[PDB]
Amino acid sequence: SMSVKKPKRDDSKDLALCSMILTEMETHEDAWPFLLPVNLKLVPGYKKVIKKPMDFSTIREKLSSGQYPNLETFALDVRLVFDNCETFNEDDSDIGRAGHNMRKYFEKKWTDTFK
Repeated sequence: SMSVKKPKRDDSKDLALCSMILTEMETHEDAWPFLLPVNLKLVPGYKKVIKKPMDFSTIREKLSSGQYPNLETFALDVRLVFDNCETFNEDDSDIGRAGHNMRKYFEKKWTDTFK
């Protein structure tokens, strides 16, 4: 509350460390469905169904231009990429499996870097 604060967690390396995580997600062999925005002209149903499209290149641009206020808003966009994937793709598909694999890979790196 006013003039009553928990001890200050060092957040000075968060930007660099989110960048490293994102680099590792970008270079994973199963990243290919997620590297670029879904083409809304060429994929029937995507525009109407997925209210907030997100992909790795859009996260990279937001990160590089100071559009993440803190590490949690960064995690929320990464998770959105996988939530969107699950909304649109069957579990038993190459893309559906890719999204599950990448979500796992992310959540471990997130826990190990920050928890």
